[PDB]
Amino acid sequence: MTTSQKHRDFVAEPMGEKPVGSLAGIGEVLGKKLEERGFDKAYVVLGQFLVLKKDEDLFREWLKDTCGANAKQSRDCFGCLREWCDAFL
Amino acid sequence: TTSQKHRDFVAEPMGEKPVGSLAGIGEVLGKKLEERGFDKAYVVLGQFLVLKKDEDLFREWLKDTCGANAKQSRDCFGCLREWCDAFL
Repeated sequence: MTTSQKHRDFVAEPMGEKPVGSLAGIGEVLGKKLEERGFDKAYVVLGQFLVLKKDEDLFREWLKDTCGANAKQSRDCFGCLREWCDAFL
Repeated sequence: TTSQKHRDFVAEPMGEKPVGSLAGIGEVLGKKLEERGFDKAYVVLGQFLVLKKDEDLFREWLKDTCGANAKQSRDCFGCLREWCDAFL
C-alpha cells in the first residue's frame, strides 16, 4: 500500500461529521483556508467533488483555486474522496 | 408519510442511480435537471452537501433549477436527508 495511513483511515468508514482536515492531502494550512471559505466539514468537500461529477481535472483545479493546494495535495485529496465514494456511495 | 420511492432510495447506496430515482423527481423535473448537468442522483446529493444540508436553501435551489413545487422539493430533500443519516 502506497496511500497514507491518513487516506486509509478516511476510506475505511463513513465520514459523518469529520472535519475537512481528516481528508488526505489537507493539512492544517489548507484546512484553515478551506474552513474560511465555508468548506468546514469533509462532507462539504465531498459535495463539491460530486457536483463536479468526480472529474479529477475540475476537482483538483477547484482545490488549487480555493485553498492553494499543490499537485500532490490535490491528488491525495481527490484519491481519498474517489475511494471513499467507491466504498460507500 | 413517505412514498415507496423514498423508502427504496434511502435503503441502499445510490451508486450511479439516475436523478429520477429521487423521491419527488418525476419525468419532467428529471429532464430539466439532466439538461443542467444533474444527470445522476449523486450530483444532486453533491448540491445538498455543498449547501450544508440546509433545507430552505436546498429546496429553493431545486425550485430555481428545475421548477420543483413545494411537495416535490419536500420529497427530494427528505430522501437525501434520510439517505445521508444512513450512509454518510
